[PDB]
Amino acid sequence: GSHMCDAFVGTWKLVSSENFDDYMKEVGVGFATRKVAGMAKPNMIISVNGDVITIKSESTFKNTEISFILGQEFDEVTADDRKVKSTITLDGGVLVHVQKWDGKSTTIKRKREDDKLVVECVMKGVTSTRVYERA
Ligand SMILES: CCc1nc(C(C)(C)C)c(-c2nnn[nH]2)c(-c2ccccc2)c1-c1ccccc1
Repeated sequence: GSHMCDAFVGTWKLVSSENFDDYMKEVGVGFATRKVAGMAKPNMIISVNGDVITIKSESTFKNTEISFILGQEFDEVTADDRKVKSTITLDGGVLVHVQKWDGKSTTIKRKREDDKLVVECVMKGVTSTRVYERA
């Protein structure tokens, strides 16, 4: 086993969000997509198979999935339709996901806190915090 498995693997459901509309504005998401996506209560399904980590997002708005190896950059087409270059690392027990596109950057951190998975999303000075619980 591993730290990664013990901490993050499982099925997680959104239970609270703060500042996500403002984070989405900063990223460039348009009005209609922000309103519909902001209603969603996604599940985040995290699994590990050898070196490969998969993070699946399921919702009423969009379903997507990424698979990756830590430290190894990959192309991601995000659900808000950005074509980004992503790298995900494990730094001090936190999964740190950086997305680069059009000379911009955003960082998404996933951390365990108590029985929750806390996701912090930062674009310029805007931070959104999304809290997920085990399904
Ligand atoms: C900005 C892009 C974005 N980023 C996230 C984070 C990784 C950063 C948190 C998520 C999200 N994924 N799981 N939970 N939340 C979603 C989202 C996923 C499904 C439903 C609603 C929101 C969106 C997003 C996707 C499509 C349109 C607009 C936003």
